[PDB]
Amino acid sequence: HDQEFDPPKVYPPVPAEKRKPIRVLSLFDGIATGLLVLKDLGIQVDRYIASEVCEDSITVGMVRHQGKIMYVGDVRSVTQKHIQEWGPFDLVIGGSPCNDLSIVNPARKGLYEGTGRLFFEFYRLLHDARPKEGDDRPFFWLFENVVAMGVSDKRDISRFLESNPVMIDAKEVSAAHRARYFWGNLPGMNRPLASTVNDKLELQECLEHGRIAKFSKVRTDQHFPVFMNEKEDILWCTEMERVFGFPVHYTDVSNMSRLARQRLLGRSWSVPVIRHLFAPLKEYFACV
DNA sequence: TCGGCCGCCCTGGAGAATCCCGGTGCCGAGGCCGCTCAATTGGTCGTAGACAGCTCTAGCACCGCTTAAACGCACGTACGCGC
Ligand SMILES: Nc1ncnc2c1ncn2[C@@H]1O[C@H](CSCC[C@H](N)C(=O)O)[C@@H](O)[C@H]1O
Repeated sequence: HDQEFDPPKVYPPVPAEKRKPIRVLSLFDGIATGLLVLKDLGIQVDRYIASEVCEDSITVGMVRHQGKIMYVGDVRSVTQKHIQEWGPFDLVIGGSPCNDLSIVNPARKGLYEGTGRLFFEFYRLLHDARPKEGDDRPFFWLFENVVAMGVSDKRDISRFLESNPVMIDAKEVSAAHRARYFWGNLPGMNRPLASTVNDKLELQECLEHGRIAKFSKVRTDQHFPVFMNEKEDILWCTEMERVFGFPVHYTDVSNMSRLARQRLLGRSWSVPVIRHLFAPLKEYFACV
């Protein structure tokens, strides 16, 4: 599909003597997957600012990052003054809530409802955190969304962000079936999925003991995908974290139920997919 | 992908009812006394029934035919039973 045409801006590599840690703005953070991947790659983080509403996700971040995260409330409360007073950013990330962007809803409300239009909030903060002309600072940005969108919606998003959406499927690097569009200007945006041997490709490596995988991988019949003691059992939450690439026992931070952990892990990013995406940032920024 | 209502399980605390415990009155049961009439004793007959014997009726026992009816098997559908 060639509807628009624009070259991706490739920044020159900075040497090690002018190497600086990253300043990261994370708009729709949720479960703090971005800072988790950044800490796993061994990258020094000078400032991480997450604008999260949901208190369970804020609790996930406060437990798993120990007060490193600077919290904002709603993204509508962020102005241009808040962007220009919190220093210039080096990495902007986010994925808008796809309640009305997904075409799996028969009665979907579209891009221009209060769940979808938050994307434009992103664009506004994309417009504020972007450096002006004449500044050769390497500025990188990343937007995530689902594959189940309309043609006009994806076309308008691609025109607004001015980048080619690469499609990445979790089955090439992890044990999940979800294809996601990624807008951004990272180097090697469409390079193939370098599967890490430490990543759990099959489903059975993500299971616990005493459980047999019925399928080869899981999706995002009135049965259950795991047999347990010759009985079909629901897929566990820690096993869901191992499928989604998270560390073991990650989203157990408060007194939330099983349904809350499902709602948090469903909306979260895939750790291996991000690790692939954030990989070339290591040569552009600080290392630890 | 979303949270707005909606039935389930558990548990907690009001809440009416009931059990338990004394406190006081009350009236009917236990006990004592006269007496009176029926229980008892002694004695006498009369006959109802215990007992021996004889009889003779039918009740049990056995066998042989004879079919009348019970037992078993398949089957199907109509009512029992659950929802
Ligand atoms: N107006 C808003 N501003 C900021 N966050 C919001 C928001 N509305 C919803 N959110 C939260 O932000 C998250 C966006 S949903 C997708 C999250 C993202 N893909 C991830 O990496 O986890 C949701 O968990 C939602 O609870």
